[PDB]
Amino acid sequence: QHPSHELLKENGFTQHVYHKYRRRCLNERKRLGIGQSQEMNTLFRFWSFFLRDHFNKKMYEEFKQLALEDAKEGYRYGLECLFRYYSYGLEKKFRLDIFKDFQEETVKDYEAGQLYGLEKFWAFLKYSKAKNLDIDPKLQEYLGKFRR
Repeated sequence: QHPSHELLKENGFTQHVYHKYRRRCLNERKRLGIGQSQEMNTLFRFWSFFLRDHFNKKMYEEFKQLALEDAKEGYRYGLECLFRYYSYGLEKKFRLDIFKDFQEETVKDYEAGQLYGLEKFWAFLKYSKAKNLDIDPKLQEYLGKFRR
């Protein structure tokens, strides 16, 4: 019934439903402020899941853009949703360009004093042939400090 639900259903995504829904969410974030819109939070979660099966560059880029913006103000749900999209999405369908973004956002997250991104990056890499790809050498040191 709520757009998030019917847009995620099988064969239930329509451009028309989605676009009104999106603007409503962005309007509410503008109206109420960063971190204060629960509707915004639902959009982050929608993007997180939907992009796994139905990638769209434009949607993906906004998702990332808004996530980083919110996180800079200390509101992290968006970025958390982003790291789950990277970690879970890449294990399902790997994409080189997205993997490079995952490395980029993980290093920044780590250098900002957080471990959420690094753990998600390790959870994916540990079990993937992606570990044999060219990894940011700084990220590789950060992953070294992950011994148990």
